[PDB]
Amino acid sequence: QQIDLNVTCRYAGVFHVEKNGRYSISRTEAADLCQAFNSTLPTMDQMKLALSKGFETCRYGFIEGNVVIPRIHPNAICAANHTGVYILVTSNTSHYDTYCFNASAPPEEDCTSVTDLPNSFDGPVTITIVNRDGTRASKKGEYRTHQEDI
Ligand SMILES: CCN1CCc2c(N)cccc2C1
Repeated sequence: QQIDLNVTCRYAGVFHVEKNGRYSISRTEAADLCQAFNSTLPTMDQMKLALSKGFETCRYGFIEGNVVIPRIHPNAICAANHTGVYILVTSNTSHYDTYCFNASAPPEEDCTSVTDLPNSFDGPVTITIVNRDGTRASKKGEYRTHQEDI
């Protein structure tokens, strides 16, 4: 009963979250997960400002409307040498990572550690926030509000 949530630096309030280091989040769960961080799924605009603040990943994730990978440096194995916000057009499958957006975040680069999931509710799961620099916060809770995701 244990979930790792892997989080990135927030850029203009937009961060990256992987569940258990693999693509295993539905669109419904993307909403619930972000809402546990007191966040909403980003709009394209919020993501485009996130990107200009110096944000990139090598992983597909949900935003408001699409599944995307933000890209600064052209790389062959990430979104296929594309730069800017790369939109996934064709895919058989539903589960990816997610992006979230906290409006309370600093306006640019925020590479401080995330030490809480301030709005998770009561549950039996161990939920471990896992940071890029390795630091951890664990709490017993739940965030999934749709049974089809549990
Ligand atoms: C699998 C690549 N991801 C990269 C993202 C990430 C983060 N953000 C935090 C901890 C581990 C990881 C690993």
